[PDB]
Amino acid sequence: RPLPENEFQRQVWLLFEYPESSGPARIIAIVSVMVILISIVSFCLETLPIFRDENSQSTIGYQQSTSFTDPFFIVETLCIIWFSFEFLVRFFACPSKAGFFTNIMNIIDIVAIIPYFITLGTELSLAILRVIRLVRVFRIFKLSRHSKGLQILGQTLKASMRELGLLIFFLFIGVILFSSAVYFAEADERDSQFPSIPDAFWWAVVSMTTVGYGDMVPTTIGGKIVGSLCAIAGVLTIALPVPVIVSNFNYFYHRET
Amino acid sequence: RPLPENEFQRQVWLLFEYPESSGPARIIAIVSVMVILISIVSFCLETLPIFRDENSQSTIGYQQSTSFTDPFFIVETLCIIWFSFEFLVRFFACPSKAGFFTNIMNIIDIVAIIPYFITLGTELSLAILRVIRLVRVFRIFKLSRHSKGLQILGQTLKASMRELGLLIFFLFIGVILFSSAVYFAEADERDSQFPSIPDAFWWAVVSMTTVGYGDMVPTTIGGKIVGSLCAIAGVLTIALPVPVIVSNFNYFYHRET
Amino acid sequence: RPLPENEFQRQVWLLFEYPESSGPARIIAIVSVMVILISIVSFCLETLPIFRDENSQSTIGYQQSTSFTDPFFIVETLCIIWFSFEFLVRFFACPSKAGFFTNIMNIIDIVAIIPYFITLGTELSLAILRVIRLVRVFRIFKLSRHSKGLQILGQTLKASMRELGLLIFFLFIGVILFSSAVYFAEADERDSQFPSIPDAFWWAVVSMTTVGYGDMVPTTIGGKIVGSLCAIAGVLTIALPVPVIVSNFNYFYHRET
Amino acid sequence: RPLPENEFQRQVWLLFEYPESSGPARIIAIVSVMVILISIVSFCLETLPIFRDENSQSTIGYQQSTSFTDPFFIVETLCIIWFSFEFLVRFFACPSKAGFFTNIMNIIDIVAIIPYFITLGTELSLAILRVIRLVRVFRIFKLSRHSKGLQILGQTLKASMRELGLLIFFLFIGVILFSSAVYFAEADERDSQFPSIPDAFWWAVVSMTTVGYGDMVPTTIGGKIVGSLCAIAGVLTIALPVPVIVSNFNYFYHRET
Repeated sequence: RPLPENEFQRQVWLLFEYPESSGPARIIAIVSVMVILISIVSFCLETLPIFRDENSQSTIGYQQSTSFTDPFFIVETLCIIWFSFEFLVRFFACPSKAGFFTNIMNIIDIVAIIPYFITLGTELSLAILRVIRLVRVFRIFKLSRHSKGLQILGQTLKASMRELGLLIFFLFIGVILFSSAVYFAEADERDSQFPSIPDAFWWAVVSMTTVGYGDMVPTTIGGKIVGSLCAIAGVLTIALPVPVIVSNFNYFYHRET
Repeated sequence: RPLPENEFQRQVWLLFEYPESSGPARIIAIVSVMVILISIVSFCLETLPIFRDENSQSTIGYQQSTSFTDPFFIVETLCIIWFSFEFLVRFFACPSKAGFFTNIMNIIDIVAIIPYFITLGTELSLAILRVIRLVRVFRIFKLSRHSKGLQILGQTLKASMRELGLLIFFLFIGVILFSSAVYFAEADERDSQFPSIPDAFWWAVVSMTTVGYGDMVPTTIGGKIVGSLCAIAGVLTIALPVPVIVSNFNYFYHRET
Repeated sequence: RPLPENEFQRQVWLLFEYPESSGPARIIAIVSVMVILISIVSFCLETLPIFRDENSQSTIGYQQSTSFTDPFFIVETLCIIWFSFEFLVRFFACPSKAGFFTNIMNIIDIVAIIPYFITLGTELSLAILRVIRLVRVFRIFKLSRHSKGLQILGQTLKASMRELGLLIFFLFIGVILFSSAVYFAEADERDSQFPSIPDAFWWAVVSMTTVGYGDMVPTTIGGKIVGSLCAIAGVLTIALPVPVIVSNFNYFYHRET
Repeated sequence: RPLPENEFQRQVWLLFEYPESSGPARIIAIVSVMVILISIVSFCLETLPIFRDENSQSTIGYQQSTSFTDPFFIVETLCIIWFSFEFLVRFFACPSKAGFFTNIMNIIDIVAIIPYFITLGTELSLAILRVIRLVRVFRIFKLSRHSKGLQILGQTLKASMRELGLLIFFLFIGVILFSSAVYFAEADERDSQFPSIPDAFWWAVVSMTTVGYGDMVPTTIGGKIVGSLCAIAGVLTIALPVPVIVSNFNYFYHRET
């Protein structure tokens, strides 16, 4: 039960525990939010056809160079430097080092920083590279550190795991059912847009969610009846656990007041 | 209502009354769930153009043979064998089989095994083959034996028969009304995409459910006004009994907790 | 209310007003419902290209002949005869002829029976004919006499006129606003799909109701931003009075039970 | 606050502020509403190719001529004259000019009239003219002075700024997430319809709102999985703060009685 005796990490953590307490903490929070937003904007803009063409050493999406002529690389490195500085500052100033991984927002940053170390280690299947370049985008969720609403969203999704699982399960059941029905209904037609049941999965999903795309549509009377049933059942299926998820969100949203 | 008096039938009833009794029961349940999922995956994959096209012969979709060279047929036979074994095991314990079929879950399995007897009978008057090949898909509903959420869905649909019937009735009324209106609105146009009122039923259902496909759309001012009314009335009609169905689902969902 | 006191009209009123009173009344009600359904089916099937082509073919809308070889004409005449018989039978039991225009259910029947007989009478200044040809479809609402659910729908719409009018007003405001915005956003484009604001009304309606057709879509950045705002505002606008209308429907639906 | 004490401005204020006070006030209110509707109709009709071509008449929005012989320009000037007369009449009824920071009606009016003053100044370099022609559309919101329902809408939007901001934030997060996912999923295809992430923003918005256009759709298995997730998450995200906004609307709707 003895005190830590460091007298500096605890002081910094107490100072940065209430960002509204002092001006410098609010300035730092604003700088962090602006840097996150700048990183998001740069990430989105890097994929434009004007810049992407004029950028393994090619499948990784970036080429390391000392000169760093690409402005997008410079901005990415600057944002990575700021993120690393913030992570180290919070890691060296947390009084509860053993329970440092209790905050989810820290796990998000550690997950975002793992791929760089993994790449460095493995440098000395193929879907891993695609999924890792995909997982790069999730520095968006680092906005949950400053946004209270996104924290309420996270708590709602954590407390509504069973209901969301039921939603996914009901959608899956209905999708297979109606895809099978519409594939067999329009099976004896050469103009049919449903070559197979897995292909009809896409139509079943875009009809059950009532999105409606028109890329694949029924053409037979039986196919159209199955499509009508698919739309009705999709409404009836989505509407069941959404109220429970909404009640959870309302609870975690009004819990503050 | 005399008791069996055998002194062992009560023991079997007690043993089969508590599925959670032992670990081997959990293992058997897991094996059954995996077998159902494997059967669903195999059934969905059987229809891919890679296997079906590159193997009467088209009306049935499968050829029964003693050799059983097709891997999909092998998996189908294995799953059918497991289902038959489970059904026989659960049926060999019922003294009064006459009232045994009060549960819908056993009717689902007897329906899933109907295709075997139908094929046997027809091996030794056209809709029967297509309907049997389609009813082959309802082995999904045998997942309701293991899933509590799908049981709550079944209870909700049982207790919401009147409200679902009202939904269907209101949808039918609005569909005919607006299909007639949009057919007569765009009747004096040779470029119209509504050849007849039954052909406009498809547009009415995909607009009233607010799915929206674009394959058939109005082109005249009157047709567009009718389409606007169709969308508004479809929202207003779907939204009426969905809250009652949702209340029923919430009741049967919080009853278990 | 009070009984007629005539001692003979009351018997016929109880016979033709309460189907549950006696078996013959139930049979008559079933016959009436089936006749309405047959009339609806015949009306829908008459417009099919197989039959409509092979029927003053525009001013009257039907060919009168003594032989009446057309099955659709025979069915229409039989249904009209039955409707006229029912209307006369029920009108012979109404003492208050002056207050006959008070019940909306009888006004619906008289309006649905006006077209054919009034056209025949005037056969032996132009919009009236179109109005009559449109109103011929409205015998569907004669099912509200036998269906309690459609009566609850009618009561809900009658008691929710203000909120439904607010819904229409909000949709009109949003439609004009977003159609103007999307027309001016993509005004300086030759490939633009919005020639004018009234032409963009259709897109605004199908986006606000979140139906989504794709026949007319934005192509500019400003047009796409306006479309995003249109979809969001459409959800936010439809969702406001629908709960009130649903509360009214639930009240009038649980009032009977 | 305190009355002007002039004994004349009060009479005009009561005439032009309380339509229910007297018959002439109701007549004036009806005339104003009809004038706003006529102006809206004329503004919408001005953009039709029938009139706009047969009148730059598009960049400035008006035809400058000494004769001013066009009757439609006369109608527009008459509507502007009536609006100016109403504005002057109500401006002559404000006693305390120093208390400008207390009434929100004066702030709204001054903010709305500043662009009119800029237009007057510039009457006697490209985006300004387009934005002024677009801001001309906001006479639609002048109907809020007479409509109570649109006042309730305004109060609901003013009291639900936090929930609407959360809705926009969640939509933005999901849009960027799923646009990135669908761009990277369908990146290794020559026929891909997602050249870049900002281009996939439109698809993410029209899928998450469940509108569904079909102009740009996924074609790969990964793209289709991402689209399914996009639709589900869009429903789950839109449905969260809409109940709070609806509760606010219901509160401000029933607060009147």
